[PDB]
Amino acid sequence: LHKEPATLIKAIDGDTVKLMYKGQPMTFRLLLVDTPEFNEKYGPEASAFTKKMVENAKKIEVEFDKGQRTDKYGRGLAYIYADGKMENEALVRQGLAKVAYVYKGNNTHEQLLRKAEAQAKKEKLNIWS
Ligand SMILES: Cc1cn([C@H]2C[C@H](OP(=O)(O)O)[C@@H](COP(=O)(O)O)O2)c(=O)[nH]c1=O
Ligand SMILES: [Ca+2]
Repeated sequence: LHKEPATLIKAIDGDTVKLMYKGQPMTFRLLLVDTPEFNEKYGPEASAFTKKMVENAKKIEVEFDKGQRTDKYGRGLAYIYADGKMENEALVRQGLAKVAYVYKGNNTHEQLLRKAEAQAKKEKLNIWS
């Protein structure tokens, strides 16, 4: 997989973000995770977390997996890095997301995320509390 540039357009919620990619605005959905919706429990915390992460970053990158790059809503499907740190993994590690939506052929970082989920769960963090 390879990291590609993008710039923040705007934070949306825990697992979506509006970024500029190849010079075009796109809503991105974070691969392999599910944050609560803003209205659900930990929804606000997930949203705040991703927002702080992207807004504080000097360098945002997107990394597409092997399979489909856009979902049925036209959202880009990627791993998103903030100053080299993977937001998808960070959310799971903090118990602010679950590993979810693992579809064959877009699952490169599946095991990395499940390991983070196991740690979050051990620590009874947030959603696991
Ligand atoms: C993460 C991801 C979501 N989706 C679609 C599946 C779900 O369909 P449905 O909308 O029909 O439930 C939806 C969940 O996204 P959200 O968790 O953002 O709602 O997004 C994909 O198709 N591929 C993916 O990789
Ligand atoms: Ca969600």
